[PDB]
Amino acid sequence: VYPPVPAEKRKPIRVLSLFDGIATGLLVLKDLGIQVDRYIASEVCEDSITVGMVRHQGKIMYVGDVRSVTQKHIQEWGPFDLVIGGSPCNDLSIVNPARKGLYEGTGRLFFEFYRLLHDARPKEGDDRPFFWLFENVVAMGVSDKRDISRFLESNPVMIDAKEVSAAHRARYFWGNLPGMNRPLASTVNDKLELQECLEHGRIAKFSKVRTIQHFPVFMNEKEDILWCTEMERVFGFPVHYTDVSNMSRLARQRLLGRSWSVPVIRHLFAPLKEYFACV
Amino acid sequence: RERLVYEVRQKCRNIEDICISCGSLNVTLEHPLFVGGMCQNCKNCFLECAYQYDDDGYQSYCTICCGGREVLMCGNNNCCRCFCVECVDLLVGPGAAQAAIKEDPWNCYMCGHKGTYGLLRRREDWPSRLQMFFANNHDQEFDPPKVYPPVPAEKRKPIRVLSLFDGIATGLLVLKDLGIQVDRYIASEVCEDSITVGMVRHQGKIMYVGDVRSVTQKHIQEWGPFDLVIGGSPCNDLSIVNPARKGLYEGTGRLFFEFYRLLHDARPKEGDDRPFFWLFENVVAMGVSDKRDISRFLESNPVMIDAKEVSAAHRARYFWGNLPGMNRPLASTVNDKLELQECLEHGRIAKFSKVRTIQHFPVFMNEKEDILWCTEMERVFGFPVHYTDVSNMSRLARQRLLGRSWSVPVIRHLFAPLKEYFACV
Ligand SMILES: Nc1ncnc2c1ncn2[C@@H]1O[C@H](CSCC[C@H](N)C(=O)O)[C@@H](O)[C@H]1O
Ligand SMILES: Nc1ncnc2c1ncn2[C@@H]1O[C@H](CSCC[C@H](N)C(=O)O)[C@@H](O)[C@H]1O
Ligand SMILES: [Zn+2]
Ligand SMILES: [Zn+2]
Ligand SMILES: [Zn+2]
Repeated sequence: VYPPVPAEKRKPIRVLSLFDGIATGLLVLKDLGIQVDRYIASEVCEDSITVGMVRHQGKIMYVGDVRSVTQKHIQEWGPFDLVIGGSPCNDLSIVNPARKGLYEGTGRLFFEFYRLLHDARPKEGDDRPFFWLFENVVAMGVSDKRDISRFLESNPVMIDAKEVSAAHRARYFWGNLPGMNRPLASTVNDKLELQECLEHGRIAKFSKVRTIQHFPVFMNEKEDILWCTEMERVFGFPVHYTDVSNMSRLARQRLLGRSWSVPVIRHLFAPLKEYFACV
Repeated sequence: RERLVYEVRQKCRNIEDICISCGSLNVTLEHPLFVGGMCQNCKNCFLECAYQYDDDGYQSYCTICCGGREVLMCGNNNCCRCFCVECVDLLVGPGAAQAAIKEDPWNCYMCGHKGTYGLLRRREDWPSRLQMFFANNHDQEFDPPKVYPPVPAEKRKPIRVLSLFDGIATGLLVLKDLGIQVDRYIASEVCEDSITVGMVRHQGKIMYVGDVRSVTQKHIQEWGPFDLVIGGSPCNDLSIVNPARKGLYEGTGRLFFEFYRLLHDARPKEGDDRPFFWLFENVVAMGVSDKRDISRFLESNPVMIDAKEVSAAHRARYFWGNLPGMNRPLASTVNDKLELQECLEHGRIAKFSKVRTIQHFPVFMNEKEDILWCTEMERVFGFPVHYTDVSNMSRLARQRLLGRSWSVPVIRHLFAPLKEYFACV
C-alpha cells in the first residue's frame, strides 16, 4: 500500500496497456476525468486499432506485437504509472467450437505481460506510485491459475459484472490497485436490466445476457440476436462506440465480445483519482 | 462536320451559326458551355447524357457532343469530364487528341488554366447558363402551380404525410429538424433494412404499410386526410452506376405510376380549398421521353436541384411539386459541410472536396486509398451522426441503403416553407 500523494503534487497518469483491444482502459480513465499524459498501447488486430484511433482521437501511440517490445523500448517511452492488460480469452473460453488447446497461444502471451511488467516496474528504493492490472476469465485451469498467481505473486479477485451491468461477466483481476477487494456499487446510469439496454420496439424475455435460447430477444413475436449498439449498451460502452470503419457484423460483435466490462473497470480504476491529476 | 468547320476556320462561316455537337444546320440554341450553335436533337441528347457517369467516376460520353467512340479522361482533381478524339480534331486542331494522350499530366478545356484557345473558347457565364438551361426547357409548357394563401398561426394544425418509397424516413426526419408537429406519418416501403432504420430512429411513430401496389383508394380515404404526399421512384435501375442495366422503363417506371395514382387518391376535391402539398423526386440521368411523360402526368415543370450548393455530394435531382418556393436559390447554413474534409473522420485527409455519387475510393489515409466509412457517408448526405447503425447488416448493404437516399439539407430547403402552413413544436 502506497501512501496518498497530496492533491497539488499530482501529475497526469502514464499507462502502458498490453492487449489493448478497443481502448476500454483509456476510455474509462477519461470517464473518471483523470488527466492522461500518454497512453502506449500494443495490439495486433487492425479493427481494434482503428476503433481506438477514432474514438480516442489520435492520442494513442500505437505499437505492434507485444513480443517486439524490448526493455529498451520500455525505458525510452518514459516511466509508466499504470500497466494494464488482459490475455486472450477466446481460446480459454468454451464458447469457441475449435478448442485445440488452452495453454497454447494464450498462455505464452501471458508471459509477455509478465515480462513487460517487470520492465516497467520501478526499482526498490524508488517509492514512486506504480500500479498494474491483469485480467482473465474464470473458466480456466487450476494449475494455470496457480502458475499465473505464482508469477504475478498475488491472489486473484473474481469480479462479476452482473452486480453493476446487464451481462454475466465473471473475471479475475490480479493487481495492486487500492480497493480491488471492496464491493461493487452500481450507479443509476448503469443498467441492471437487459430491457433498458434494448432498442425501442424490442422486449427482452431475458434480464441478463450470458456471454463469456441462443438469440436473446423476442421482437415482433420473433427470435433475434442483440444488435451491435445494444451489445455496447450491455457492456457499458458509449452509444455507437464501435461504428468506426466498414467491418462486418460478425467481426464487430466478436470485437465487442472480448472487451472488458466498462463499469467494472470504472470500479477498479476509480481510486487512481486519489493518486493522479484531474481535468 | 469536318468540311463545315473547314469553312468555319476559313472565316467563311461563323462557329455560332453551326451546331458544334453534330454539324447540323438547324441551329435553334447556343451551346451552354462552349462556342457554337445547338440543334434540338442534340439538346435532347445533352439532357439524357451530360450527367451520365461510368463506374470509373468519369463521364460516360464526351462532354461536347454527348457521344463519341473513344474519349479522353481528365487528369485534374475532382474533374470527371471526357472529350472524345473527334471533337478535339476540330476545336483544338487535327492530331491534337493523339498528341494530348501523350501529355501525362493533362487538363481538360473546362479546367485549362489559360481559358482561351484558337477555335474553341470557353464562354464566361457557363454556370449561370447551366442554371438557365433548365429554365430553357419551355418545350414542356405547363401552367404555374396553384398558390394557396397562408393560414393564420393560431389556426395551424399538425401536418399529415403520406410518404411513398420512404426508404430510411428522410422526410419525417427533416420535418422533425424543422420543428413541425407531425400528426401522423404513413409510409409504404418493402426493403426490411429501411423499415428497421425508420422504426428505430423515429421511435415507433411511423405506421408501416406494405407494397405501394397494395394501397387502394379506400386505404387512402380511411387513413385520414393527408396534408403532404411525398416520394421518389427507384433510381438504382435508372442510374448508370449499376452494372446490370437491363432496362430503365421496366420496374422503376411502373412504380412511378403508383405514386401518380395515390397522389390523385390523396388529393382534395375541387372546391375543397384546404392546403395540400406533394413532392416527387427523380435522378437527372434519365430519358427525355421519360421525363416528358413524368411532366405530362404530374402536370408540372421539373426543378433540378443539385446538393453541391448545400452539401459535400454531387447529387443533382429533379423535384416536381407545388410546395411554395421550390424554385428559389439554395442557401447553405454554417452547420452544412461544403467541403469533404470536414465530413471525414479524424486522422483522415480527403484529396477530394466533393464525392460524386448518383479514383473509385475517395480517401488518402496513412498513404493508402480507402472508401468513405458509413458514418461519413451519413455526414456527406447531412444525416445525423450514426443514423443507419440500427440492426446487424453488412457494410455493402448499409452503404447501398445510404446511397439511395435524399440529400438532407436539400430536403430541408424544400420542406422549410411548410412551417408557414402547419403547427410548430
Ligand atoms: N500478439 C498480440 N499482441 C497484442 N494483442 C494481441 C495479440 N494477439 C491477440 N491480441 C489481442 O488481444 C485482445 C485480447 S481480449 C482484449 C480485451 C480488451 N481489454 C478490450 O477491452 O477490448 C484481442 O483483442 C486480440 O486482438
Ligand atoms: N414496391 C415498392 N414499394 C415501396 N418501396 C419500394 C418498392 N420497391 C422498391 N422500393 C424502395 O424505394 C426506395 C427508392 S430510393 C428511396 C429514397 C428515399 N427518399 C430515402 O431517403 O431513402 C428504395 O429504398 C427501395 O427499397
Ligand atoms: Zn447537333
Ligand atoms: Zn464528342
Ligand atoms: Zn478537368
